[PDB]
Amino acid sequence: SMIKQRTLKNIIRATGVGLHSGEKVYLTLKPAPVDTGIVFSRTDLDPVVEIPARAENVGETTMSTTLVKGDVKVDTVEHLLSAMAGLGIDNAYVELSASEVPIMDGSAGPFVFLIQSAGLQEQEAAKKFIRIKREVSVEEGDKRAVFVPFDGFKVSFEIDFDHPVFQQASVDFSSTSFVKEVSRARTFGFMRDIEYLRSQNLALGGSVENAIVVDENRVLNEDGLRYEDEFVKHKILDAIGDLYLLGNSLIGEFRGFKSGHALNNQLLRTLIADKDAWEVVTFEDARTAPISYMRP
Ligand SMILES: Cc1ccc(C#Cc2ccc(C(=O)NC[C@H]3C[C@@H](NC(=O)[C@@H]4C[C@H](F)CN4)CN3C(=O)C(C)C)cc2)cc1
Ligand SMILES: [Zn+2]
Repeated sequence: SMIKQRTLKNIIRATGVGLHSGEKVYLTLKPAPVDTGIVFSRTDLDPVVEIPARAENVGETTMSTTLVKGDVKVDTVEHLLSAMAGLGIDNAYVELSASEVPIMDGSAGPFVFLIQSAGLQEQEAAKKFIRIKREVSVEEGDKRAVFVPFDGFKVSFEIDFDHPVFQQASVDFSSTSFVKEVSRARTFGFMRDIEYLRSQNLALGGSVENAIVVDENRVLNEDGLRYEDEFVKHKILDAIGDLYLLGNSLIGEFRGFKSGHALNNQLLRTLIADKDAWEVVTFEDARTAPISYMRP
């Protein structure tokens, strides 16, 4: 009845564009051995450069989560890391032909469909969990990010934009479906920012195909929103991706108050350093565990 590690049953290939780069990228997810973790490969480079998707390799947090090793980056990892967190994937190689993970439709939805179509493989090794034992809070200005002990996994988030088109949601993932209620929540941008962002080489691949485009009053996307609270649900999607840089699924609660990649990563570093606040645990019997995973 032991909760076991999971990899992919089959290879997944996808094609898309970097939100930021506007570059066409070829993506391949490969099964990986027990205790590998999630490892990105820049296969376009000779030799190939691999970066474990871990907090210590986070270099940039400016309008995406960026893994860095010397002069080499992988931009915008948080949506795919979100899908792999959501579906309980411990071990995978992520091959990219370019520096940015493809944006797809702007959500984790295409990533979860492609993975679940390929299926997952249970492996003969206990799944390791990070359990929160003490409260860990970081703040900078009016922003705030907290880990709280919780016998399960749950994410609360609040944003506070002053904009007509608005901002609080809480999700317990032993009670709520990641696939149905979170994975389809798209990234969003404001018309005002897109002009400025175009300048400082950003949003080069952005469109209504991969983002909720907002002017001063309205969503411009013809078909509108997938959820009434899509904006704050996408912040939760991002936080789940960032949390996974821990390298093991969490047993605790996350609370974001206007937090983002920068302050999320501040929290990860503080938590990792305060070893009184967390422990690695396994579950030899799934039936008594606080969390549970869909059939593989
Ligand atoms: C013709 C055309 C149409 C559309 C576009 C575009 C675009 C676009 C521009 C900027 C952004 C953008 O960074 N939004 C950030 C938003 C959403 C959310 N972050 C994420 O989703 C992260 C970062 C990446 F988005 C992926 N995970 C939080 N967030 C903000 O706080 C901004 C308001 C500053 C997102 C999309 C360009 C041209
Ligand atoms: Zn996002």
